[PDB]
Amino acid sequence: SGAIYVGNYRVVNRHLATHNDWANLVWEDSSRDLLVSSTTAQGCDTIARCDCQTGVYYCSSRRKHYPVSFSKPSLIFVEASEYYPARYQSHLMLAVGHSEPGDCGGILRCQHGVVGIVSTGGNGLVGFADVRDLLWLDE
Ligand SMILES: Cc1cccc(NC(=O)N2CCC[C@H](C(N)=O)C2)c1
Ligand SMILES: [Zn+2]
Repeated sequence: SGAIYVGNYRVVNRHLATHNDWANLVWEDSSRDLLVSSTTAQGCDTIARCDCQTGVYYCSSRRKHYPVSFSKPSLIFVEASEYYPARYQSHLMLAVGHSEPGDCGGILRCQHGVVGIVSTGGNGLVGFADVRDLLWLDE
């Protein structure tokens, strides 16, 4: 679990979004596994605007932060689940590192701020949904 709170927005994995999130929907994209909902309180997370390929992510299944080199956002095939059929998830970045399903929502950060959130994993790999291109989260 986990979310990004920036201004009046909450960013979560679309597969983990609650009834509240859907009832206060701003934007959702199944192909990215992202959903943004409106909030009443202020969010102070800073979103990174960059092309960094190194950062640190939070891994709840280990209660630890790990440094990673990750790939540029791209279309990567994702195996079927109780949330989605087999498909290409876009805006996805992979890194070598530990992850388990409950790790989704853990934040990936670089020196410039929040980069994305854990969305996929398996076989010694961890996949992050990029949020750096969503420039509207700041205005
Ligand atoms: C982080 C992690 C580790 C091991 C396994 C998983 N499950 C995973 O990748 N799935 C199921 C949940 C929805 C994901 C998706 N974005 O389509 C696909 C996650
Ligand atoms: Zn950066």
